Amino acid sequence: SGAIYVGNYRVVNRHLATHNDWANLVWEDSSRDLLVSSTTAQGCDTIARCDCQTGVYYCSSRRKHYPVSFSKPSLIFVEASEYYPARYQSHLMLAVGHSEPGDCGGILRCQHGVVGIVSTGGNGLVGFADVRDLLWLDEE
Ligand SMILES: COc1ccccc1[C@@H](O)CN1C[C@@H](C(N)=O)CC1=O
Ligand SMILES: [Zn+2]
Repeated sequence: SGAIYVGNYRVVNRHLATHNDWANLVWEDSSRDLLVSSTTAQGCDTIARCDCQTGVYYCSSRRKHYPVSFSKPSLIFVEASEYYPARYQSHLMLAVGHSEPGDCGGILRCQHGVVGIVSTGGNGLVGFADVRDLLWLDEE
């Protein structure tokens, strides 16, 4: 589990969204595994606006932050899980690292701010849903 809290927005994995998220929906995209809902309180996270390929992510199944090298956002084939069939997921970045299903939501960050959230995993790989192209998270 986990979310990004920027401005009056809450960014979560679409497959982990709650009823309150769906009832206060701003935007959702199944192909990216992302959903954004509105919040009453202002958040403290800042979004990175860069092309970094190195950063640090939080792994809840280890209680640890790991430094990682990650690929550029791309269209990657992801195996079937309990939330999606086997399919292509867009705007996804891969790294070598530990991930279990419940690690979804952990933040990946670089020197500029938040880069994305854990979205996929298995066999020593971890995939992150990028949010750096979502410029509207910084306003309105
Ligand atoms: C953190 O991901 C894992 C870690 C270890 C093993 C398996 C997984 C993934 O199958 C977990 N996922 C990925 C999500 C997606 N975006 O397709 C849906 C889902 O249930
Ligand atoms: Zn950066």
